Amino acid sequence: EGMWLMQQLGRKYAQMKERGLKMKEYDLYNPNGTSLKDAVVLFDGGCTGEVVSDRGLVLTNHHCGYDMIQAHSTLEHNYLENGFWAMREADELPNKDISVVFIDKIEDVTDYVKKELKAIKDPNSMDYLSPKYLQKLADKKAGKNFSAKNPGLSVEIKAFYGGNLYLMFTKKTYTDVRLVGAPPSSIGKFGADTDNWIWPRHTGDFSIFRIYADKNGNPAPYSEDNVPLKPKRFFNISLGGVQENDYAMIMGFPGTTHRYFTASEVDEWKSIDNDIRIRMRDIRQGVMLREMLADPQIKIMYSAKYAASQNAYKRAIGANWAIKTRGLRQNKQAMQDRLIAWGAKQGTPRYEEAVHEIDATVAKRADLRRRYWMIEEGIIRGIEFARSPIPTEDETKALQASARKEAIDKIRTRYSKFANKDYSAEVDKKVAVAMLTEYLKEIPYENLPLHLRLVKDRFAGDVQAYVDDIFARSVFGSEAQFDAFAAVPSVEKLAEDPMVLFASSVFDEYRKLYNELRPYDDPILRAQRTYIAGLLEMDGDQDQFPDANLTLRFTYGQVKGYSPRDNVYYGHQTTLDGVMEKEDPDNWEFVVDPKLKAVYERKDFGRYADRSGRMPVAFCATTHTTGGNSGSPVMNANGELIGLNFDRNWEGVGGDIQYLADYQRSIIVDIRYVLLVIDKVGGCQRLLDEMNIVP
Amino acid sequence: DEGMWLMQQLGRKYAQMKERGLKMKEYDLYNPNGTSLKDAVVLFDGGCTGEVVSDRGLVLTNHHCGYDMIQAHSTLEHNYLENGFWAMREADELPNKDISVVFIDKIEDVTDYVKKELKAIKDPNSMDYLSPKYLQKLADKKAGKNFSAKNPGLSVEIKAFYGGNLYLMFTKKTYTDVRLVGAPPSSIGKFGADTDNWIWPRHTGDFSIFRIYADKNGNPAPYSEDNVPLKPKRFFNISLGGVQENDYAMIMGFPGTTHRYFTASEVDEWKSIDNDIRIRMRDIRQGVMLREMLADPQIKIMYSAKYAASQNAYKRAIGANWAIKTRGLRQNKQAMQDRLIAWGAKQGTPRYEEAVHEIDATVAKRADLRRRYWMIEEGIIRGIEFARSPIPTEDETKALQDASARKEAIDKIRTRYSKFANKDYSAEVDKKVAVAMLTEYLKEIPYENLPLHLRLVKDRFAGDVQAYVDDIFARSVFGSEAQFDAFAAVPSVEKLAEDPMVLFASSVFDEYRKLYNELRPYDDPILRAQRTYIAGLLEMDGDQDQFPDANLTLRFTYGQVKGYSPRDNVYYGHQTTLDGVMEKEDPDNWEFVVDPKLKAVYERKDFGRYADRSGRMPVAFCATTHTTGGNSGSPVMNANGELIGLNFDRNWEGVGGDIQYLADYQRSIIVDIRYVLLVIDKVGGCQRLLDEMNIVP
Ligand SMILES: CC1(S(=O)(=O)N2CCC=C(F)C2)CC1
Ligand SMILES: CC1(S(=O)(=O)N2CCC=C(F)C2)CC1
Ligand SMILES: [Cl-]
Ligand SMILES: [Cl-]
Ligand SMILES: [Cl-]
Repeated sequence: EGMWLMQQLGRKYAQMKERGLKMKEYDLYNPNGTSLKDAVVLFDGGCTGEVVSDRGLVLTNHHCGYDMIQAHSTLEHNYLENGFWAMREADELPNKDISVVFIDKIEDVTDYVKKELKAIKDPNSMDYLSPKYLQKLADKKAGKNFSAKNPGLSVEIKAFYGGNLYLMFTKKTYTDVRLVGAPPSSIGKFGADTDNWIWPRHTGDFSIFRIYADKNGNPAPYSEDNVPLKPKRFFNISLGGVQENDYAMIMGFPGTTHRYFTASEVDEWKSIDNDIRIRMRDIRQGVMLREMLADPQIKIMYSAKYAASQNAYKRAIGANWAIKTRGLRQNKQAMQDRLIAWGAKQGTPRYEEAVHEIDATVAKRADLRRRYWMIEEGIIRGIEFARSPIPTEDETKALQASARKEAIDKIRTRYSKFANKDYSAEVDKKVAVAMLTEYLKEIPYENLPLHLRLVKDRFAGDVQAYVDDIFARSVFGSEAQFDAFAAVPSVEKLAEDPMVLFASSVFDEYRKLYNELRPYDDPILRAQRTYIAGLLEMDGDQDQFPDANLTLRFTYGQVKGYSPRDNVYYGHQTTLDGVMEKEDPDNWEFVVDPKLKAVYERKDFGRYADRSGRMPVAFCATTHTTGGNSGSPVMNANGELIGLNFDRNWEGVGGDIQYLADYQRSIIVDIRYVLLVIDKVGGCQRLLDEMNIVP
Repeated sequence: DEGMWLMQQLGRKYAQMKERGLKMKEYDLYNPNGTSLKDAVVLFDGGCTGEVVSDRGLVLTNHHCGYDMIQAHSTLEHNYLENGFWAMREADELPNKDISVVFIDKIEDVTDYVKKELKAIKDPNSMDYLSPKYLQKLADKKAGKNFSAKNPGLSVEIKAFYGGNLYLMFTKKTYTDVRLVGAPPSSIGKFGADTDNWIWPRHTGDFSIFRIYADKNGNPAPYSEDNVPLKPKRFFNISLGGVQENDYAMIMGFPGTTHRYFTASEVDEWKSIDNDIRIRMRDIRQGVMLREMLADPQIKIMYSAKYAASQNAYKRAIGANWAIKTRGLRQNKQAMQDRLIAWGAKQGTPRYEEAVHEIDATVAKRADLRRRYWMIEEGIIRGIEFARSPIPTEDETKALQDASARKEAIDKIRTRYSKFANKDYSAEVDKKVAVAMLTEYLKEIPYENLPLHLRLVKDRFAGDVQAYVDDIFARSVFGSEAQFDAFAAVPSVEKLAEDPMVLFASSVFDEYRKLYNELRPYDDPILRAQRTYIAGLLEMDGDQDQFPDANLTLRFTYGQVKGYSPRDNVYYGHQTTLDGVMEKEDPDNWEFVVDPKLKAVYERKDFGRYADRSGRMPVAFCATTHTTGGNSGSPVMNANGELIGLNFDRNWEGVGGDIQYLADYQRSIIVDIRYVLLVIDKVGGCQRLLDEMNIVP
C-alpha cells in the first residue's frame, strides 16, 4: 500500500520478511555502507533507471529513452522504428542534456529544519516548503564550499508529511549518459496509445544506456576521453522468473500522490478537474475524429494532437470510475472523522479546525477553479488559434527605422510555428465552434474573456459567424492575409486584429484566474501540516506513507493478477503468444517485428522461456507505483532484477489518492523478455556478457 | 464435432453421458414408446424452443422469442415491452394471433421405407430424395388416409438426415392458443441489448412466460374464450441447487442449420466470398450511416434499427472469419476428407474421392458468379435503399397506357412509394451510402458484368458516381414527394419507362435474379456428392462421433458448466452474477438501464432461496453444449433432468461452431433458472406462477 522512505525500511523489514523478502536489511538499504539502493538512478529527471553491470550499463523504459533514440534517428538510420544496437562501446551515442542521479546519502534533518524555522516570526510564512529557503539550510549544513570539496556531489532538503519531516539528500549527478541499445518501436511501444494504462499488456518497454565518467569515476560532461563508470553496486539479472504470489519490490522516484486529500478535495477533483477535462476533451476529440476519418491528410496532421489529448482524458475517466465505485470520498471522510473524534477526546481542537479550513478554502475557490479549468480545457488547450501570434511591446514599438523588417521577421517565424505542416484552419474553426459553444453555455457574459463578449454583442450569438470573422479578417487567418500585412504593416491593424484580440483576451483571463487562485493554495498547505501531524500522532508513520515528492521510495507486494469486472480474471503474466494474437499489419500500433515473429515461430527462446515452454513478456504486481516510477527495477525476494516497471492499469489511477488492493497493479516488463530481445532481435551478445546473470 | 444428436442416438450415447455425470434413467429422458422429458420440449413459434414447466401448460422461452407478442399487447397506456407484464390470474393472460407450439409426439426411423420407395428412380440425378413435396407424399402414404382428420391436432413429416442417408418421420401435435403470461421489462429481458449480443460474460435475463390452452379434452384448438389450460403429458421440475464449475449439463431443442461436412474448398469459399464480401460491404455501409447518425440526432432516430440490423450478420462474419484464421477450420475439413479418400483407396471404392472432387470442381466453377452474387446482394440489394424503390408492374404500366384504372394504378404506386420513402428514409443519407457502395461495387465488378444501368456511370457520367446518383434523384418521379405528386397529376408510361431510379432498380434486380438462376444448378451436384461423402464417413468411422447436420429437428446436446480463456492472460469464468448487472449500469444508455425493483433487490440482498452458497445472486452461466440458431429458449438440464436454465445465445468465438465445434472457445450462454425465479418473484410479484411449478430444494 505505500511508497516508503528509505528510513522506514527498518520499521517495515519484519512485514517484508513475513511477505517473502529473503535478503538482509542492509544489503537492500544501508545508511552508512553500500547497498542495492546504490544501483538505482533518477534517469533524466523524471524516470527511474538501474545499473546492471560493472561498466555502468543502465536499463530504463523505451518511453524514457525515446527522445534520445529520436534525436539520433535520421532517414538513413531510423533507430526509432528499427532499434539501435551499438556493437562496441565506442559506437554508443552521447546525448546532450541528459543526466542520471545517484542517491549517495539520505539523512533525517527534521529537528535541524524545525529549529531553524522557529526564527521565522510570521506564522503564515511558506518558507517551510520553499526550495530556496530549504536550499540555504542544506548549504549551511553541508558546508560553504561543499560541491568544490566533494566534486559531482550536491545536497538538497525536501519537506515530507506536509512539512512534518525533512530529509537531506546527498546526490551524485552524471551527465555523460550514452545510448547503447533499444528495441524497434514495434516492441518498445507495441500497445502504442491503445494499450496505454492497459493490463493485460504485451509491450517490451525498455532501452539501454551507459554512464560515462572521468578516469577516476567522477562525474564529467561529455568528452571523447570519458571512460565507462565502474559503480559500487549493480543489479544481478535473475532468469528464475516469476510465479503467482511471489514477493516483488521496487525502488524508484514516484512524483506525486494526494493521500491526505479531504473528502471536499476528492469532490472538487471529481466535479471540477475531472468532469471539465472529460467534457471538453470529448467535444475536442469528437470533432478531430470526424475530420481525421474524412480526410487521410487531416489524419496525418492531427493524429499526434488527438492522441496527446486522449492521454489525460482516459486518466480522468479512470480516476472518476474509482471515485464512483471504490468509495474514495467516503474513506477520506472516515479518515478525517476519526481524527476529529480523537482530537475532541484529547482536548485539541486544531485538527478539526484544520479540516474545516481546507473545506472552507475548497468551497470558496469553487467558481474561480471552475472558470480556470473551463478556459484551460476549453480554449488554452482546446483551440489552436488561442496560441496564435501576439505582437510583443518591442515589436509594436518598432512598426510605429528598418527595425520594422526585423519585427515582421520575428512575427512571421511565430506565425509559421502556429500555422505549420500539421495545422488546418478549417479543422480549427470546427473545433473552436463546438468548444466555444460549450464554453459560452458554461461561463456567463460578466465572466467571459472580453473578446468573447462580441459573440452576443456583435454577432447575435452566432459562434460560427464570430469564428468565421476571426479568420476572414485576421492577418494570421491565411498565408495570403499574413503576406498582405507584412507588405504594409501598421500597429493600428494589429491592435484591431480579431485573432490577436481573441488570443490576448483569453490569455488575460487565464492569467487573472491563475493569479486569483494561487492565494488559496497556502491555507490548504498550512492546514495540511496540522492535519498530517494529527494523523501521525494518532495512528503513526507505519501504515500511512508520506506523499510522493520525486524522492527515492520503496514499495513491496506480490506478483498477482485481479478481477476487473464480474466473471473476468486477468492473470499475473503475459506471453509472446499475446503479442502474436494482437498482430495487425495494417495498424501501425500492432505491427510485429519480423525478427521477433520468427523467434516465436521457431520457438528460439533459449534460456528465457518459462517452465511450460512459453515465452513471458510482462507481469503485474501489487506494488504501489505512480508517475516517476517508469523504468524502476523490480526485485525478487533476493534483490535480483526480475523486470522493469513501465506503467499501471487504469483501474488503479485513483491509487494516488487511495490505493486499490483489488484493482491496482504495477505493469512490469519481464527481464527474460528484455534479454530475449537484446539476444535474438538485437544480436548484442556483448551486453548479455557484461551483466551478472543468475540461473 | 461435439454434436446435436438425434433422439434415436441417446441409446448409444447414454454410457458416455453417464460417465460425464448424467444420473437420470435413459427412458426418463427419451422413450419412443412412453412418456419422457422429451414430451415437455416444444418448438415455440416455429423458430425458438420452449419448455412446459407446470401441470397447467405453463411454458418458458426467451424474451427475444416472445418479444413480438409482448410488443403486440403494448400501447402507450400499458407498455409491457418497457415495464414488463405479469397476469395476476389465468383469465388476464393475453391470447396471441398466429402463434404455435409444436410437441414431438413420436419419431420413427423410416430409412428403409424411403430408400425402397426411392428405388422407383426415373433419373439417378433426381433431387426428390431431398424434396419436401416428395417426402410429404411418402409421409402421407405411411400415416394413412386423411390422418389429420382421423387424428386432430396431429400431423406427419419426413425429413432427410446425413445428406439423404437417414430418414425420420415425426408425428407432431400443434397448439395455436398460446397466451402471454409473464415477461420481465426489456431492461432485464434484453439487458446487453446489441452491445452484448454474442458476448460472454453476459448479464441478460432473457426469458418470457406463456401458457398453452386447449379444448375441454386437452386437444389442440384455436383461440376461444372457452379454452382451458393444457394438462400436459410431462413438464420440467425447476431445480434451485444451481450450477457449479464442471457440472454436467444437457439441452434439448431445435437447432436449425450446421455445415459439419463442408469440404476444405467450401470453407475457403465461405471465407473469401461470403464472409469477405459481407465484411467489406457492410463496413462501407455502416461507416457512412454512423457519420450521418452522429451528425444529426434525427438521422440517428431514423437509421438506428437499420444500422443495428446490418451489424448483426457483420459481427457474425468477423467471428466466423476469426475461427477460420485461428482455429484451423480448413485444415480439419481437409484432414477429414483425406482420411476418407485413403480409406476408400484401401477398400477399392473410388466413389468417395470422386464425390469430394465433384464438390471441389463445383466450388471452383461457380467462384466468379458467386462473387458477383454476394457483391450485388451486399453492395446494392441490401446496401442501397433506392434499389428497393417502386417498380411499376406489367398490369400497373398497362393500366396507365384509357379507363378509371389509371387512378387505381397511381394509388398502388403511391402506396409503395410511401413505404419506400417512409418516416425513417432519408434521401440524403441514401445518396451518400449509394455513392460509397457503388464506388466499391464498380471497382470490383467489370463493365461487362455490371447491371445495364450502372454502365451509364462510365458511358454518360465519365465515371462520376456522385453525378450519376445525383441525376437519379434529380430526375426521378421517386426522388422527392413533389416529384412524385407531379408525376401522379400527369402520369405517362413513357416517363416511367425512362425514369432513372426505376431503370436502376429494375437493372439491379435483373442481374440479381440472372445470377441466382445461373448459380442454382450448382447446388445439386454438391448435394448429390454429399450423399456419397457422408455415406463414406459413416461407413468408415460410424454415426457415433459425427452427428447429422442440424435441420430444425429435435436434438440433444451435453457438456459441462465451464468457462474459457478468450485470449492470453484472460479467463472468463462459468457464471455471471447480479453484481455484473450493477457494474454495467448506465442510466443514460437505454441498453444498460437497470430496473428499479431489481436494483433494490440487489441492495437489500433480497435473494431468498435463489442465491448461491456464497450469498451471491447468479444471473447466467455458460456450458460446453453444442447449440446454434433454433436453440433459443432451450431447456438446460441437470444430471437429474431438472431445469437449471434456458439457453439464449452463444459467444462469438464459437460462431464457426456450425462447421467445427471449438472445445476451448465455444459456449452456450444460458440464463440461470434461479435468476428467472428471482425476477418472477421479486420484480413481477407473480407468486401464482411459482406455486404452479414443481420446485426441488
Ligand atoms: C476510458 C476508459 S479507458 O479508455 O480504458 N482508459 C484507458 C487508459 C487510462 C484510463 F484511465 C482509462 C474506459 C475507462
Ligand atoms: C470485434 C468482435 S465483434 O465482431 O464485435 N463480435 C461481436 C459479437 C458477435 C460476433 F460474431 C463478433 C468481438 C469480435
Ligand atoms: Cl556509483
Ligand atoms: Cl465405389
Ligand atoms: Cl478449440
